[PDB]
Amino acid sequence: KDFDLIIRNAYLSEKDSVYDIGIVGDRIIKIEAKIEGTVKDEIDAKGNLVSPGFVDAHTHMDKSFTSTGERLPKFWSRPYTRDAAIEDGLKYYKNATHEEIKRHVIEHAHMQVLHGTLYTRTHVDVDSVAKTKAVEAVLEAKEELKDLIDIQVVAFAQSGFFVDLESESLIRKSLDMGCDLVGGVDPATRENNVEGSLDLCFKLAKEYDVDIDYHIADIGTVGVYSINRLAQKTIENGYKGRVTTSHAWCFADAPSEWLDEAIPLYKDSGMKFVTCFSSTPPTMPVIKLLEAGINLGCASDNIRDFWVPFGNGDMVQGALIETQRLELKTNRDLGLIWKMITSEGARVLGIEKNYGIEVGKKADLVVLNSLSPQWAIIDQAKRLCVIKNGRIIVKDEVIVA
Amino acid sequence: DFDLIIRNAYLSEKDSVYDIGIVGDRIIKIEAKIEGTVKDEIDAKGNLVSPGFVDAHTHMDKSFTSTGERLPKFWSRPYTRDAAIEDGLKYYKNATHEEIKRHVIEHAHMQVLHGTLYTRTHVDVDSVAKTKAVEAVLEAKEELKDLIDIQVVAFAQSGFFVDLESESLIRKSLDMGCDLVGGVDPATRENNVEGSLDLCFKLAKEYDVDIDYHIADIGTVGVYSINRLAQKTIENGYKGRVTTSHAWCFADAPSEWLDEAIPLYKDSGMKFVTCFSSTPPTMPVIKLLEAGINLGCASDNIRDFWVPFGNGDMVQGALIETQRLELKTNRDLGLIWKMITSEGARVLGIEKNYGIEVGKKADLVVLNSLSPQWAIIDQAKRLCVIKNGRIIVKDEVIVA
Ligand SMILES: [Cl-]
Ligand SMILES: [Cl-]
Ligand SMILES: [Zn+2]
Ligand SMILES: [Zn+2]
Repeated sequence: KDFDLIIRNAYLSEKDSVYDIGIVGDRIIKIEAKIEGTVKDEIDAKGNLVSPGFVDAHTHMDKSFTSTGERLPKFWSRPYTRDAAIEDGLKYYKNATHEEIKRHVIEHAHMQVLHGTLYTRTHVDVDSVAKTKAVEAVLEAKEELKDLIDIQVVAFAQSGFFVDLESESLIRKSLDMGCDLVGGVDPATRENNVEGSLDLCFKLAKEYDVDIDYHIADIGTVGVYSINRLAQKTIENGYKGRVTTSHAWCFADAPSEWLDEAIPLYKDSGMKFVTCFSSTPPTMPVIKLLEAGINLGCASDNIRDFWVPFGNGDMVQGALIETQRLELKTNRDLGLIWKMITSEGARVLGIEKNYGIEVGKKADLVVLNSLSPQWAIIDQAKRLCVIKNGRIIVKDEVIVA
Repeated sequence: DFDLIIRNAYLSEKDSVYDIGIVGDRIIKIEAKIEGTVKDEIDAKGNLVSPGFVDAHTHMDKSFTSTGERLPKFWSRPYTRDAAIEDGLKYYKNATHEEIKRHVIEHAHMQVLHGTLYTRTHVDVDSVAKTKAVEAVLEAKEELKDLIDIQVVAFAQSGFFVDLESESLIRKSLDMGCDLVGGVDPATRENNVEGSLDLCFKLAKEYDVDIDYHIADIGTVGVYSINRLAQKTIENGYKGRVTTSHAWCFADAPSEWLDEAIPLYKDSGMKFVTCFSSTPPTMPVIKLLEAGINLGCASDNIRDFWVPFGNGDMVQGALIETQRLELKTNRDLGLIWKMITSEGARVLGIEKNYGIEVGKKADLVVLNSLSPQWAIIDQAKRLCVIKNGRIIVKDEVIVA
């Protein structure tokens, strides 16, 4: 048969028209208004949007769903602070077993693929209590999940390199076990040492030739200062394009001139950013960042744990959440958010060359029940079909892999 | 014996699981186990059963006018009140009775699918819509009465002192049977705060109806406008009969302005509605509720030239509010749940017949989640909706 799979009547946003999509193995082979030829399996999109797989650029699969199990969410009789949530992890990771972490990771993944997410980058706690236990469970589950979702794994020193002094050796080990990236947390208010926390991160990154994804959630000028130091060291170390800053809440409350002055530094350093829809500050200058050409992806962050009680692993729900946080309504703006959950996330992850609905690219696709990006955000219809490596893995809200 | 029993229903106010027995349109028995079987039963399977959600502010008449193309119509340009007013005037020129009616019913069906059984809609009354939109809404309201209770506000969307035909058209609308009267922005729309408000109260007293005013003006001008409204509420003997919609101004006005006004609002019995399509992120929602202010919640417009969004789903709206307002604790999520239920009931005036208690209306929603908190978080679809003791929704289908 000429194609292994054809998608019929697929509206493609980037072309603003309806096409048949022909697939062989794990690749898109043909995109034509009508495809002639024999074919093994077919899906009719019926004039609706077909999209590349959504990118969830920042998750914590390892400690997800730990809030579940009772009538009320566990942990949430008290308000969120970073330091208190760090203490809850340490206590949780004391008795947590390999298999239950694994189970949580797989559950998290299944929930994501059900919503059309086919690429994620997760961080995993590495500290003196979790040790490499959580890393091992994640890497193992990642192996089992490879026909459903691509996972990048950040060795994440959640307690601080200069607070928990066992962090440096545990991370080295985690990187040797095969984690893809390295990152720490809040150089200023967590580490109390900006130059040293950052220099150490770059040293470890260069030793194992891995990219970097840093949690910088500190607000105000202290946050912008921290990100500036990071971007400057990015250049000094020859790591242009290899560094991501997660959160960057500080862009919301720091004076706007601080960001205006830093933008050229961010472009020069190839600095990439991820805003999580469970925390994007309402005054975050998201539109402004994108119009200035900054690479800004989007993400669930934590899901149903002791940091964040929320989460459905659904980036289309997350897109709606961002329109509301940021008070957007125009079709153009809703389109920029759609880019955030797709092609911007691809760039953050480094996979842009194989990403998109174009001849030659990976047959990783989502058939939606809505007419357009805008309409999908608005109506929140469930996914009709999910396709990974040219194979149907989701149909009718069931994982059929 | 019972016309209907709901089995294994978790009830939040009691924090326990119960069977619920219903006869006609009333709840008759709430017991841990109800002895005997009946023809019509629903098993909630340990999940939350809730009173019907209240969507305290909608515009059913002009809903879904954005639909019909690949991209939402109207939204190639940004929102301003005045521009959206002009779009309505143009839309209402050629709009027919039946098309408005169709939109109203569609809106209602969408709402009941999500467990909303009570709504208050505003309907445009001005020199182009005239009473055409009122007539279509009232008619559809009559057809929908087995699905959802509707209150209808005669709403002078263009301004009493801007469109001078408004006063007579509203009087007519009220005589046709609209339940409430309201205007818009006494300051930046009417350019006359004392007169726009005094006229609204005159019309209200002529027809003995309650009031629901759109005050979206920001800052001190908004708070000042609401203060004048609350003060006239007292002067006119209308304590408890006045609702202020939006009140965005509580978000940006200095906090001391609100602190000083709160006793006035309590004295006047002022009621408020925040719409989840616009609640400002710094709106002091929690603070209002802890001070004992009655604050309901609402979709506002749905897929029109004011708001492109909307699914008429208050549980989705509750999630939206947690994100706008940055709430996470179980207590705070519980206050939002109150906003979409019992607070809305109070705004609408129906609290005596509202709740899952013996004696109250058998208007209920069987959810697929364990608790208010878990429902907000997981957004599971509704299992069953019951209105006047009859099943009207099952497995996402309207079965009435
Ligand atoms: Cl330093
Ligand atoms: Cl005045
Ligand atoms: Zn994180
Ligand atoms: Zn309104």
